[PDB]
Amino acid sequence: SLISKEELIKLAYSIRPRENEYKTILTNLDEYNKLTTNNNENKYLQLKKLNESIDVFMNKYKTSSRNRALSNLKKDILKEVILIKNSNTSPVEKNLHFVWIGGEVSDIALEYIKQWADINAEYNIKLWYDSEAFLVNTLKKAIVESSTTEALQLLEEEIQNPQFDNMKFYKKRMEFIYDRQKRFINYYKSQINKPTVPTIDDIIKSHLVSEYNRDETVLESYRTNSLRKINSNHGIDIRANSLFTEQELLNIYSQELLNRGNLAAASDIVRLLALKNFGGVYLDVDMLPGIHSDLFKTISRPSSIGLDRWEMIKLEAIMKYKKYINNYTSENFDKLDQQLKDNFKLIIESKSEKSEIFSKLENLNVSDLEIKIAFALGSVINQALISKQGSYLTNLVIEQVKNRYQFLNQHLNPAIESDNNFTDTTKIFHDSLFNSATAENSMFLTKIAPYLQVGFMPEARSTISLSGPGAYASAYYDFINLQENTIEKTLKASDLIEFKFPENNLSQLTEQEINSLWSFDQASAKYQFEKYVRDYT
Ligand SMILES: O=c1ccn([C@@H]2O[C@H](COP(=O)(O)OP(=O)(O)O[C@H]3O[C@H](CO)[C@@H](O)[C@H](O)[C@H]3O)[C@@H](O)[C@H]2O)c(=O)[nH]1
Ligand SMILES: [Mn+2]
Repeated sequence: SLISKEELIKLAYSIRPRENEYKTILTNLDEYNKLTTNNNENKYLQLKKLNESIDVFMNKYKTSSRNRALSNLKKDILKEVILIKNSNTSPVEKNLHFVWIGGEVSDIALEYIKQWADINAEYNIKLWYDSEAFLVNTLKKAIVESSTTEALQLLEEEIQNPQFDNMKFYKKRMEFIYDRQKRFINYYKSQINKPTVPTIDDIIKSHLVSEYNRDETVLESYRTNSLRKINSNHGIDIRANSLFTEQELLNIYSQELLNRGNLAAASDIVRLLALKNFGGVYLDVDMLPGIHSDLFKTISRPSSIGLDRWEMIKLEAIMKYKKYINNYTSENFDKLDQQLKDNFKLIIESKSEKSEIFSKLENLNVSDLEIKIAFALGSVINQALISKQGSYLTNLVIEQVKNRYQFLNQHLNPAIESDNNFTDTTKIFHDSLFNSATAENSMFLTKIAPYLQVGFMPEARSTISLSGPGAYASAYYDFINLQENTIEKTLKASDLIEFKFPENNLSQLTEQEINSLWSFDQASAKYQFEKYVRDYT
């Protein structure tokens, strides 16, 4: 709790008379202490009011002696926020949310999911999907593959000189990709409002048949067998469950699903809506349950193996002997000297039930204010989440997302509208975007400039700052500091220990997690490039 009005009166004592702004603080603080309620959101907002009233005074009477004491109070308030969110704690809705959008859900994913299912039978599995978009991944593959061979022919006579920037290939292919997306988006807009009310898949199908020389019956078979498959595996349609409660959110989701073909970004939107509406736990399909914390204590990590690769080896080991996921890599565990391998073999083979190899989630006690998130490399990462339905913070995150898109699209829309090619569209976008740059937004603006390239070029990672981690991180900042609409600052892993997804509940560092599906690094760029050229032989 906070100090009493009376107490504040002693500590901030000044020979001078009470400023009206001080009197207001005094009143907000007293009002807060006497706040007779158990509603967390209510208590938080009153904290917020109090904190704002303090900032006003302080930012007006910069010379006031009261400021020492009032700064102490702003410190106390930060702590109070944590006190509030760490009370009225109860277990999350027992749902496991997964998202697979845009094609057939893979058997591998189904295997990862199965491990969650086994350990946590008391939880409800929801495998979210879009019933109208099973053909999106095909479209993306057809577009990217065509553009690849276009760019290769174009550069056929330069690609193998040593000094050949693989990047010249990527800039050029992106011109072709962008054109092909405008081509598809345009056809789409010519169809979507017909009286025949066609679906996304209907439009994609037509397009592919006529413009990529694909067979319709095969497309249809793939479609129905993707829908068949997902329904048989916990599948639930986002279109049939009022996840999108307003056009704005459907629009954002759609620009990712259709215009960019960024399935991960579309997934970023869905998971927030699903937690908002149903509460529970979100998990990317490449996460696995946490390993029992004490299972492996007896075996000591060699000094030559780093922390992360040790966690990896543990996982490869459990899989070597239990084979819960065929045929899980063992590339790291086979490098172990013998004596070590046998220490793993002994321990793992002794355990009898999957029950006692991985930890059960059990009750995850959270407050209606918070959302918990996993960490990675010093930043939050949204591959794993916990939130009660309708939580304050989850709303903050959703709001951050809408605010970011709004800014993005205000500058992006006209640029696209121009039908310019990629390069010129980018300049129109950038000139606009950067003309509105301030110290406060400059970083954000820098991080979204290469938006159009996300998914097709190396190190285009705008997603982070629209719908991914960045949005969460600023939402935390908002929450923790009783701020609103924060764009400049992001809380990092060292800031968020109170909001961490419990370390013993999650195995990040899975074999599937080792590679991304909306992005790729410069070294796999130099790699995919070669694969491309090698093949083009
Ligand atoms: O064809 C696809 C590809 C991706 N996804 C979704 O995207 C998620 C994550 O994709 P992943 O291959 O694991 O990419 P990452 O590089 O690991 O993605 C990171 O960055 C993304 C963008 O912010 C976030 O959505 C992820 O949670 C975060 O782990 C998946 O679990 C799916 O739900 C699909 O639904 N269909
Ligand atoms: Mn992943």
